[PDB]
Amino acid sequence: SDFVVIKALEDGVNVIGLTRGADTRFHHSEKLDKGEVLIAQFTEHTSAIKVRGKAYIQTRHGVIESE
Amino acid sequence: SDFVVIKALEDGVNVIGLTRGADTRFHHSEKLDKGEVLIAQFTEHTSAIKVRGKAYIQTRHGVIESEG
Amino acid sequence: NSDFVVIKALEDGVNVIGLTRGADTRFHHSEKLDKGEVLIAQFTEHTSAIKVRGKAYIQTRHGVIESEG
Amino acid sequence: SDFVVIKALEDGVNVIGLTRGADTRFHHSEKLDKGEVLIAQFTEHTSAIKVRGKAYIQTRHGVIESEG
Amino acid sequence: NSDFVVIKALEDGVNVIGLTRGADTRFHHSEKLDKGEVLIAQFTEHTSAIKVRGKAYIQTRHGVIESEG
Amino acid sequence: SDFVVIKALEDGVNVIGLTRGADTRFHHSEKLDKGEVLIAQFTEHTSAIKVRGKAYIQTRHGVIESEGK
Amino acid sequence: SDFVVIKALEDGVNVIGLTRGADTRFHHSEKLDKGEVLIAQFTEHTSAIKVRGKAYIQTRHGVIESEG
Amino acid sequence: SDFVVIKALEDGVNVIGLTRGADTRFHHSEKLDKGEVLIAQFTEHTSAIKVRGKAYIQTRHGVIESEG
Amino acid sequence: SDFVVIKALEDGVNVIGLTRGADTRFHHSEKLDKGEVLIAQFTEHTSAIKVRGKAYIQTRHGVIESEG
Amino acid sequence: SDFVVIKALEDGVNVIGLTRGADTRFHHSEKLDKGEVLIAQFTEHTSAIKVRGKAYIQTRHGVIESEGK
Amino acid sequence: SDFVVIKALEDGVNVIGLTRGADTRFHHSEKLDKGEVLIAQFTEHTSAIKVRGKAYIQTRHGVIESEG
Ligand SMILES: N[C@@H](Cc1c[nH]c2ccccc12)C(=O)O
Ligand SMILES: N[C@@H](Cc1c[nH]c2ccccc12)C(=O)O
Ligand SMILES: N[C@@H](Cc1c[nH]c2ccccc12)C(=O)O
Ligand SMILES: N[C@@H](Cc1c[nH]c2ccccc12)C(=O)O
Ligand SMILES: N[C@@H](Cc1c[nH]c2ccccc12)C(=O)O
Ligand SMILES: N[C@@H](Cc1c[nH]c2ccccc12)C(=O)O
Ligand SMILES: N[C@@H](Cc1c[nH]c2ccccc12)C(=O)O
Ligand SMILES: N[C@@H](Cc1c[nH]c2ccccc12)C(=O)O
Ligand SMILES: N[C@@H](Cc1c[nH]c2ccccc12)C(=O)O
Ligand SMILES: N[C@@H](Cc1c[nH]c2ccccc12)C(=O)O
Ligand SMILES: N[C@@H](Cc1c[nH]c2ccccc12)C(=O)O
Repeated sequence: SDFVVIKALEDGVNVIGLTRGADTRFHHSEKLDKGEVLIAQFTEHTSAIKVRGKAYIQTRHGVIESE
Repeated sequence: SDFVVIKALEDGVNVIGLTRGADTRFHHSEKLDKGEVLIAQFTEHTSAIKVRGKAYIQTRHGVIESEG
Repeated sequence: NSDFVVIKALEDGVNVIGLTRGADTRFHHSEKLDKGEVLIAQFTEHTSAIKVRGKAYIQTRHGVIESEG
Repeated sequence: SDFVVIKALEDGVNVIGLTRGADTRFHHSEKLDKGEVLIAQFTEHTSAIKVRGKAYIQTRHGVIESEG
Repeated sequence: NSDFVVIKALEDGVNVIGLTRGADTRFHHSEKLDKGEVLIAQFTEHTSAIKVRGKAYIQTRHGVIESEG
Repeated sequence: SDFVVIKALEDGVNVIGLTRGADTRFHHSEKLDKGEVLIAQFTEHTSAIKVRGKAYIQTRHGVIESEGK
Repeated sequence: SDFVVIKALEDGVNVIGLTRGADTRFHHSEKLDKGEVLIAQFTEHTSAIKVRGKAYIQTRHGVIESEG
Repeated sequence: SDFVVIKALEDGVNVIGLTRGADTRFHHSEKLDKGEVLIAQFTEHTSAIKVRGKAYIQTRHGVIESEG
Repeated sequence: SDFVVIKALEDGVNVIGLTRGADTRFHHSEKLDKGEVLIAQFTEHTSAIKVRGKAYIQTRHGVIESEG
Repeated sequence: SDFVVIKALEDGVNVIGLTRGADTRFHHSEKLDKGEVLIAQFTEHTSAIKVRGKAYIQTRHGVIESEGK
Repeated sequence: SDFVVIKALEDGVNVIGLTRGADTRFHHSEKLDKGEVLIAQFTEHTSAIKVRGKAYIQTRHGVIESEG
């Protein structure tokens, strides 16, 4: 199953997981401080991922940056 | 399953999931504020995704941009 | 796990039309896009062909093609 | 499962689906007007596709053009 | 999910002949193409070999080849 | 499943299927005259293919030529 | 299943496994000292990994560096 | 499933199929005259193939040439 | 499964397997003397591998070096 | 399943298949003379292959050459 | 399933299988003299392979050389 790499470029970045299934809501928000990296898969419980805050992101489709 | 990356280039962008199945309707709209990124899969419940508003989108077939 | 098509409307009133899978072929849904909206649409248990009408920039795994209104 | 892209270069381009199975005949003809695009899969019901008329065609093996 | 061949007729009366899969081998269908028409034909449960007669431009996963009439 | 493309470069080329299994024998010989093309799979019944006669051959390993008699 | 390579560039780097499932929490934190390498899979129990401290990281998507 | 192409560069090239299983011996020998081509798979009954005589051979790992 | 290559660049390099499962602990420590090479899979019992000591390592993701 | 290509570069080359399982021993030694090519798979019964004698070898990882005593 | 190629560069090189399973111990040591080549899979019984002595090694990750 595929994954996303997120590197926080500032304190307070949120990596938020969205529920798989008929309904869509946030079930977890992981806080990243500056320089921390999270590598996060899609899973049985998480079919969409939202990033809030400034971070460097890598996926299979290349690099993108949130602000 | 494939996924799409959507980065909102202005406030109020909507990423809209359309129902899988014989019926087609919107089941969810995720609102993105400028500079937020959403990485969203195709799923048992979502077989088409629509984006409204200004955004930079990546998929397996490359970059495309939506404009508001 | 199926393939998908990206459609970006280059004018108002673009229609992305889904054709039914199976022995019966007909249109079952027509999605209206206005200028600059994007639809990323899979082939599905219900949709085995997709017709685009109106001016649009389309990406498939075979590359770019453009429809003209 | 594979698909063919068909872009009509004139009115009345006919995309013809041939039946899968021991018998071969057409079971559907989808006409396209100039500039419309049809992205059609091979399926449980369609194992060969014929294009009549002027059309620009993409498949996994590259581009080909039909002449009407 | 089988492979498919692309056949473009370069003259009228090209024949794309499907041969039967299985222990026995015979022609089960000849699809006749006129000049400029394109047939995209899979290998299937019933067709394990395809013969082209007449002048045609052909694409398969191993490249381009041309039949001559 | 893999296939081979055979284009006859003279009359009377044979494309010969050998039986799959513990027994090996020819079960079919498809005659090609000049300019005809056969695109033939490996199958539940054919696990080896012999070409006799002058032909241009494509497989997934590239181009090979058989030389006639 | 995919894996991530982490080389500690300073002492006390923490590679933290997050639980797979409805619940998300840290179930393990592996401490690496300077110059140690950990190569770590996604698994039945671990569906996200977090690195804290200065490290050089390789994944399928290329190289990235965490900072302390 | 993999296959080899064998082109005979002289008369009487011998393509030898070795039996798959705990035992090894040849179960079939197909002779090729000069210029003939055999395209042969690995199968339930053949798990090694030997070529005797001058032949031009292609496999997934490139070209090799047997000499008589 | 994926495997890692580890070449000891000094004596007493440790290639340590961490248990797969809810619990994470060392189950095995393989000591390599200078110049020895260990080629080691991920497996039913081992879902993370830690290298301590100076070594040259190859993974699908490319080269990395652990240092003493 | 993977296979290795072995071309003998002198008489008397041996390609030795080692048994798959907890037990490791030689179950078969195929003797090759100069110029002959063996294309051998890994199998239910053979999980390692040893080559003794001068030979030119191809595998998915590239060319390697065995040298005889 | 993958394999590794080992060419011995001097006499008495040892290619050592380590047991798959909860337990890790040797199980078999194949001695290669100079110039001999062994091509060995990962298997139900072997999940790690050690090379001791001077040898040229190829894996899917490239060339590496052990030193005695
Ligand atoms: N609960 C939704 C979440 C989702 C995934 N991808 C989306 C795309 C758009 C909107 C919502 C979603 C689902 O599993 O289908
Ligand atoms: N409910 C439709 C939604 C859909 C997916 N792709 C489409 C293409 C065109 C029109 C509708 C669609 C389906 O699951 O098949
Ligand atoms: N209902 C038809 C639709 C179709 C798909 N590809 C086509 C090509 C030509 C004509 C019809 C089709 C099918 O599922 O087979
Ligand atoms: N009914 C035929 C259609 C077909 C597919 N490919 C062909 C090639 C030649 C002739 C007919 C065909 C089949 O399913 O096999
Ligand atoms: N009925 C034969 C047709 C065939 C396929 N490939 C061939 C190659 C040679 C001769 C015959 C064939 C089969 O299914 O096997
Ligand atoms: N009956 C043999 C035919 C064959 C395939 N590949 C071969 C290679 C050599 C000799 C015979 C063969 C089989 O199916 O195994
Ligand atoms: N017992 C843990 C080991 C592990 C794998 N990857 C990790 C990443 C971080 C922390 C622990 C791990 C598991 O199988 O999941
Ligand atoms: N327990 C969560 C952990 C997780 C994986 N990826 C995520 C992305 C965002 C938030 C949480 C996660 C899950 O398996 O789904
Ligand atoms: N009967 C043997 C034939 C064989 C395949 N590859 C080999 C390599 C070496 C020696 C014999 C073999 C087997 O199926 O395993
Ligand atoms: N019987 C052993 C053969 C073997 C394969 N790979 C090896 C590597 C080293 C030593 C022995 C082996 C096994 O199947 O596992
Ligand atoms: N018996 C161990 C062998 C092993 C494979 N990879 C390793 C890495 C480190 C330590 C031991 C191992 C296992 O099957 O898991």
